[PDB]
Amino acid sequence: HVDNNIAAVELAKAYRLLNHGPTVLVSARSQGIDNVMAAAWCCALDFAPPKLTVVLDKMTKTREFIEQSGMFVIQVPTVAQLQLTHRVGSQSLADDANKLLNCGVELFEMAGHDLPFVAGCSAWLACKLIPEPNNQLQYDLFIAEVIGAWADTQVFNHGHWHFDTAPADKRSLHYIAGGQFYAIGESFNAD
Amino acid sequence: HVDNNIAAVELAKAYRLLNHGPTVLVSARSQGIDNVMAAAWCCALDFAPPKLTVVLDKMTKTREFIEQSGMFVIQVPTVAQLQLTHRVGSQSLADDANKLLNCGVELFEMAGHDLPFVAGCSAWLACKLIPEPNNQLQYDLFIAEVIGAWADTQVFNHGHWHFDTAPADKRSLHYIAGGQFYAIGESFNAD
Ligand SMILES: Cc1cc2nc3c(=O)[nH]c(=O)nc-3n(C[C@H](O)[C@H](O)[C@H](O)COP(=O)(O)O)c2cc1C
Ligand SMILES: Cc1cc2nc3c(=O)[nH]c(=O)nc-3n(C[C@H](O)[C@H](O)[C@H](O)COP(=O)(O)O)c2cc1C
Repeated sequence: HVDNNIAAVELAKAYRLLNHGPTVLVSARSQGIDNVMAAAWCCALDFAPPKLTVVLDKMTKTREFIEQSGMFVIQVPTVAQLQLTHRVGSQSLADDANKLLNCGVELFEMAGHDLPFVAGCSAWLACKLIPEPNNQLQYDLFIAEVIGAWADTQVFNHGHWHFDTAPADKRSLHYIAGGQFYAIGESFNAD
Repeated sequence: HVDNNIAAVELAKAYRLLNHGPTVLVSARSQGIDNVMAAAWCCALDFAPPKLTVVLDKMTKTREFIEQSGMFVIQVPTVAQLQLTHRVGSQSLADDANKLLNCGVELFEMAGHDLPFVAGCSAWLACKLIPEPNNQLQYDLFIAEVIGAWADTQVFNHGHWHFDTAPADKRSLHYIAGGQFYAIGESFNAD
């Protein structure tokens, strides 16, 4: 089928892209080299202007890139990207310069940012690091302002997710352990 | 049916209780008064010893209790607790001393802690605040060590979730906005 239709997400609603707690892909660029890893420990931090947290282990090449550039992208992978997600979270760029081609990661650029975005995801958030030395050293905890947000309109539009009507393979992934994840499920509305 | 069977969760696996990013209930006690609120912005922070983050707005009575006592419980509500979850997140104890009875919250105590635990949840994590003045003031961001963890063995046992085999109403809730949540869904295993 046709290319996914990407639309901007009003910045004040960007937090909704992560509210259900999906496992994400973290991408970054440093000195012209791109990288992508998996992160379960990424959480919204504020609404307006949007902010988020992400925990990045000291062993990761992606953390190094973020420390050097101060910018990254958080993006929401799909069930179709199950293998990609696990692979980028099981291999380090430090061990193979061809990580991205090995993991099946296709990158693109968007909105004049000097950043890599992962093709096939449901949503993307461009992030500017707010440096916090103590948090980063003591807790591996990084805070960023979300400066731009976009999503595939078949699965997120007008400020809401539509997993129930979108193709099943666009559901978000929610990691537990090993190679095991849960896809997001059924919609419920409180009275 | 029978009472849920509660077992301790090995502390080194406690992070798995939150890995899929559920919306949680935050409970706390101060000067003998208990409170419960809803928090979507709660995320694992470390594995061993376990730690977590939670974002608590300055307007919340629960935040006050946490600041005063330095202790709280993070617990994972179920689809059966859809109304309870939305209600405790839509009403403040500051406005009605009877919040808990209004919201249908049944509390219990566990493992000699001076803490309130919410009956009917799938999992509970006892937390000790690690005070971080700047994070708490600037970002409403609270860090805690997880000192104890337990779960309903029908839905989490031997370090793994079993949503696929447990009753559907024990699935976790993943908030988006308004009264709308998604339940956790189908299990997937990477190759
Ligand atoms: C599903 C999944 C979730 C993960 N979550 C995190 C996380 O939240 N933080 C982190 O530092 N590493 C996490 N990891 C591990 C990194 O993705 C992994 O170490 C990766 O190989 C780092 O790649 P890099 O060194 O090329 O940056 C996760 C891995 C997987 C498979
Ligand atoms: C589903 C849901 C998720 C929520 N997430 C958060 C959160 O992460 N942090 C926060 O401070 N408030 C959050 N809220 C709002 C609080 O739960 C709400 O302000 C509550 O009434 C506070 O109660 P209290 O003042 O009695 O402590 C959420 C509400 C709902 C319904």
